[PDB]
Amino acid sequence: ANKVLQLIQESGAKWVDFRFTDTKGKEQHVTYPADSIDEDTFEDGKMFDGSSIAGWKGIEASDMILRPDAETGFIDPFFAEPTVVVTCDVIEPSTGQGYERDPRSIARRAEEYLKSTGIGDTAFFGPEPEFFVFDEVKWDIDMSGARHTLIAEEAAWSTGKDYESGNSGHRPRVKGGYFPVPPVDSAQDMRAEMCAKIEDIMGPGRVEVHHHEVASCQLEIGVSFNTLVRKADEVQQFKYAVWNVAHQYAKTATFMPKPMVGDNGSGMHVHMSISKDGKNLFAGDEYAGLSEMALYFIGGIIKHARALNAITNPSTNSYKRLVPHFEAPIMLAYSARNRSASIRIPYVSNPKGKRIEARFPDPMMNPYLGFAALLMAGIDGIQNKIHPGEAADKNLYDLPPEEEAKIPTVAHSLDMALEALQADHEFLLKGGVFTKEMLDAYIELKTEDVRRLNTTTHPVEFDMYYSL
Amino acid sequence: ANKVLQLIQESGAKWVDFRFTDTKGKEQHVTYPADSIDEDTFEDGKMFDGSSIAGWKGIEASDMILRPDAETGFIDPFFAEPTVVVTCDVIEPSTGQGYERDPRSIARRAEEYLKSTGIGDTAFFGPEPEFFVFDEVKWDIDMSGARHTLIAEEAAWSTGKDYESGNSGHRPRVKGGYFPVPPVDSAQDMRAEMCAKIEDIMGPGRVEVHHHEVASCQLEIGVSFNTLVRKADEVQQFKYAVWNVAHQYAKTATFMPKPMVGDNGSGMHVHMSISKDGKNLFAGDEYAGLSEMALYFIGGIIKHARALNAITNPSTNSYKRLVPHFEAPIMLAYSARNRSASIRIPYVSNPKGKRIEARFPDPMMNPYLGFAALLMAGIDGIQNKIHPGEAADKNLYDLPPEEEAKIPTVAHSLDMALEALQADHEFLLKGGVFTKEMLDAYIELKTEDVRRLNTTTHPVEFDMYYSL
Amino acid sequence: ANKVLQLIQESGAKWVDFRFTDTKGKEQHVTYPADSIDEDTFEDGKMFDGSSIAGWKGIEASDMILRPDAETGFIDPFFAEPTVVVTCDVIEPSTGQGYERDPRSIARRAEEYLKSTGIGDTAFFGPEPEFFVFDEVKWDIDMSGARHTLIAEEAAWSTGKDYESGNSGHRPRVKGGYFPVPPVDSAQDMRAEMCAKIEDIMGPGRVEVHHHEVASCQLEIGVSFNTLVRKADEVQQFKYAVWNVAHQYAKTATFMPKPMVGDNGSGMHVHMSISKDGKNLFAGDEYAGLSEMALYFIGGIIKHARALNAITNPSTNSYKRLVPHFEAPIMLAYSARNRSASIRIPYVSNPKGKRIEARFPDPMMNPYLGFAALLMAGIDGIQNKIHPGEAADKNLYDLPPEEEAKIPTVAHSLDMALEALQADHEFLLKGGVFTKEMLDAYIELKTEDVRRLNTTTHPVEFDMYYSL
Ligand SMILES: [Mg+2]
Ligand SMILES: [Mg+2]
Ligand SMILES: [Mg+2]
Ligand SMILES: [Mg+2]
Repeated sequence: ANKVLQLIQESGAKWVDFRFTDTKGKEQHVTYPADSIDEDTFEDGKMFDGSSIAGWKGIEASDMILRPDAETGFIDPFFAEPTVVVTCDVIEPSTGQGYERDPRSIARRAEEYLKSTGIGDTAFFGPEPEFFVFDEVKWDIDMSGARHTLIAEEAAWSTGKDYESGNSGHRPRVKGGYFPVPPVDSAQDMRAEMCAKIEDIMGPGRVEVHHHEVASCQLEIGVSFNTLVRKADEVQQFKYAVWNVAHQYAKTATFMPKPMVGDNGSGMHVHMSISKDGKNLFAGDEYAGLSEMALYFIGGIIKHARALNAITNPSTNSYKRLVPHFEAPIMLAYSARNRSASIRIPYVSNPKGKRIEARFPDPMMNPYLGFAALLMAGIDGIQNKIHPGEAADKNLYDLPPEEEAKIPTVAHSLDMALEALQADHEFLLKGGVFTKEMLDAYIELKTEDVRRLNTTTHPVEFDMYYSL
Repeated sequence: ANKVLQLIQESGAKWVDFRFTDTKGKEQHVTYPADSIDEDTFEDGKMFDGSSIAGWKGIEASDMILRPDAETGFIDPFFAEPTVVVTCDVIEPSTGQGYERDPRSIARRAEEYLKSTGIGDTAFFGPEPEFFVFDEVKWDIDMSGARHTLIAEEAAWSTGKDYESGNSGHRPRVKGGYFPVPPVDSAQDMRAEMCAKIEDIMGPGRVEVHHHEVASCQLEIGVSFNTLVRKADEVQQFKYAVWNVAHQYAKTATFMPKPMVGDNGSGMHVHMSISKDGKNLFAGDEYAGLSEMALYFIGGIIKHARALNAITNPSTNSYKRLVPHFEAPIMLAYSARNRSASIRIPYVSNPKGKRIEARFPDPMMNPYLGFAALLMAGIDGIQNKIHPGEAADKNLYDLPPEEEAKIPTVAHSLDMALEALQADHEFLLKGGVFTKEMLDAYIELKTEDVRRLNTTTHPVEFDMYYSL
Repeated sequence: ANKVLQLIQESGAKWVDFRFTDTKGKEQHVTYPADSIDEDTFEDGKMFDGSSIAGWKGIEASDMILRPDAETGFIDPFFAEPTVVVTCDVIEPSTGQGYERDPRSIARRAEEYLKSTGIGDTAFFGPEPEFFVFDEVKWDIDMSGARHTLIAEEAAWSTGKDYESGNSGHRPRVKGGYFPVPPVDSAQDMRAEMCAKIEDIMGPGRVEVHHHEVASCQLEIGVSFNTLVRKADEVQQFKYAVWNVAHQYAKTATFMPKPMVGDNGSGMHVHMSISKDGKNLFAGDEYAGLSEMALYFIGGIIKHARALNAITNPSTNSYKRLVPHFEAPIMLAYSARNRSASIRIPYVSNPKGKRIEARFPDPMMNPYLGFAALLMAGIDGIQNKIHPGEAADKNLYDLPPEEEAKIPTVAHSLDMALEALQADHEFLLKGGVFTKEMLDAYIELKTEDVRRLNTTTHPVEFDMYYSL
């Protein structure tokens, strides 16, 4: 590979880390010496067993090392070691979505199923994943019970706790960590290092902004928008960076939504634009400078949202975030200037950008699978000229004139989201981007997560039911 | 020795560590000054007493310092010190096996026997030994009772445990921990160091891959295939490297199978090939690119498997791995695409280097004895044109269509495996590779292991029987 | 029931504790009001569910309350509560062994089959169950490992231990503690109370002797022989008494064999006699006052012993006691004055008390199932005139003629015993005493015990295999 192989030469690296992504959206890695890696290897690939997506088949799939980009020197590890975050998973014959389905290939499929539709040359995604960093996190589940504890200095409740260096008393109050200065912020240099590591990985520029999110211990770093299968890869790399930098500060990072109860959850707003021969088609004048194309994109999403939630909100925990609150994207509507609207139109102040922002996804979403599903739903909108309705700007979450009551909402539970997907999977199967078998599997696999939650008695049930 | 003696000169080493292997397969060492090491030493050798090898009278035996491939530089000890990882153990009257039997000699024989039978000039072995690394391990047995505890940060059950740097929460789930990214992985750097040490010992290349195995705390490093004897020497060196690198990380490594219950045990798959005049004899068109030769090799293994188990699975603990879980390759048959198959045929993109994999051996095998046993049984197959029967491509396990009931299995216990060996030792005695006296000794010595287990009450015998 | 119902009247008891035994030989109980209990109850019985074994379509089975030999006025509980130590379990269709098979019924069956063959009117059992009493006992099995710890002041390894009232220094040495006087022997007083409670339960006399057994903390109380079924009921009652009296000393009792390794295990010798017209059939002038009948009884037992072991030694732990040692009745032969002999002929002085003693059974034996199986095997001997061979009181294992290898031994493992039973169940099936279905179930149930042991890594495996 021009990128990879040359990088190997320049780095004098002895080790090459093949990284791919599982159905649940967890990056995985296997490490090879540089000696085995040739240009032909990008074609031929390196083969391996299937133990996460598949089973029974005794599957001996191949890791077709993908080449352009994602050729990043492993910033954290000691020995010079580039990564190939680009490892599409191919069956032995039919060079295709390996195991049940390789997300990256599903996303590649969707890449083609946009030019093929002749709607657009490229699609651009700009996710805003939120994370929490804690000092330490502990949990256990037995017959004895279930228990989980968050530990952090910056935690709102840490006033009154004893510390080695002493307690500064300077910490964010609940919900009140929106940008206060460093005495209380107690991050900054960490975020900076995170940013520096990102730049090592993806490239120069790319990192837009770093700020403290509302909840105690909650941070946001902004990464530039990119095409799918690029941005998707970069999401995984972002996660990696923040995890490891935190670890170097003896702290732990989690992209889970609502880890903390009674403060803000972590959400992954997804900015979206479509381009054709380098013109953003979302530009127009229909709503606040939106093309009918964009309006159709919207509203396809609204139609298929509940089903989309399985993919965009694929964790039981996601629905802890999706509760009746303001700044909670629960209500399926669109408005540039309304919170609680599931969709927002960010003020581009210039027709060039014209993104649309979907606030309902959380970082638990498999980037590949998630971005793809949004597109499929989006284009179903355009194809079937699905009207997004009229933009509700006036009321976030307030009185019911029957209307807001009548307004559709996002899914209440993963259970429900999976039932939704069962009903409405057609748009995905378009272009053969999503095979039914994959969807079947996915749903069953995710159901085990649901099973866990539903089976395991919750501490709160003691509170409600113990003495009845 | 051109290698050794020259290395001594080049290293400016003051000491040479002579290493051999005991019956039980544990490398042993004695250290002599380099001044004592001349060319004549290689012929004459150095004298020493008899322990473990069951010497017992006629005690003074000799260490024929051999020449290993780049006789390891210290790679761990203080002074610069070469080790001659190879030191064939030679009897006072004559030259060959000492006391009951030197494994290395047994392996030297059988190298010859292949050529003697004229079926091939060279035999190729490529083991995949799995190991665990724990932070710490404790056990004790008294009259009071019998107790063992595994301690590790990366252990899946360590969520909720207290640590100095504080609990990261980032650790493998049970059976998960197949290739997650480093926050969870933890052992990247350590595996890398292990690899580096291996290369110090066995020189460049030689290291195929490093990944995290399924079980929490379980790691795999891939080492290149080699001839019998050489590969056996390299197995010992691999074990040594991983042990010591772990020790430098203040951790402990064990090659025992199933130390941890209810997650994967550690197994040593053995890739095997026969070559004659530098051509892969296993390549053909009989089954999935297999020569009749290979098919016959397979048959013999299958026939003698239970007896083979005494050598390939020579620990009571081995049989904790070899269980009805369809994961455990207990069923004696062959297929490229079947997990339950004791023997698997790996997909080779090119017919050169066609091999067969025996998944049933575990790292407790004394590689010398055992590479040997595989060959002897293999060639008995070829010699008697033993047909392996049909390949079980269809089904690993179903609602028992009888069939699976009728399917042959490996052995249930070391006890049984030793009984098996007693009955079926003939193939081994061919070539005089294995003396009866050696087998008789082996059996008795390993019986003491069985005695221990069967004599000592086990904690579970309290679970089941205490209140009865 | 004359006795039960009257007892209820006399006691002014408000409660009746209906007790039966499971396949595994553990007393079970349900407690019902005395108002619920009429004469009709003894005919009709009370219904209950089956989760114990033989999960059916549904297990509506009936507890035929069975007026015992002295239904116990009870002794431990506060409110006066008679127990009907007997409750045969009866199937709704018909009235026989419910579920797989009620042991008590199976035992009654064997009582009848004796008379059916006309060999004898009555069969007599006198078991000598040995137990340990410890101050406290702990164990746990996790992924972390396996542990178990025995704790007692009297334990021989407590010589150096710290005590509240201060260490006396006066305790049994290992194996010593065969009848030292009370300063060392902690159990006078406790054994006495145990005896007193037994008399409460089984009425006056009945208790023959109380002494300290060899091993530290090991005690023996002697209870008079009785008929099959009666004695099996009394076994259960004896266990109950000693358990609960110990609990009143804040201590714990276990009838498990070999709880403590490297001192004596706990064994249940079964003295056996047959009568017809109130005349001892065993008395004669064959050998040490034995009738040919008795000699034939012996033969059958010896013939079927390995299969008998499934019943007489039904715990994996049993084989910790049945280990090649002196004082360990592993050898299948008979003598008056020779140990090592599985069967012994006790010195009666006056015949009519002529018995045979089988020393190989342990207290894990289901008394009902055990007594039964011994009879069936015994009478198969008589029926087929199976010759016991020569009495081996010549010499112990002191002289191995190498024919000692050929000398038959009891089973080495529960696993083996179950394989034995599979092969040799015919004697049991005679008279329809034992259903095939019951035996088939039994075998499978006990296999789970074997599975446990074989699956769970033992502390000692760490000792042997960890650092290899
Ligand atoms: Mg934000
Ligand atoms: Mg935002
Ligand atoms: Mg006794
Ligand atoms: Mg006795």
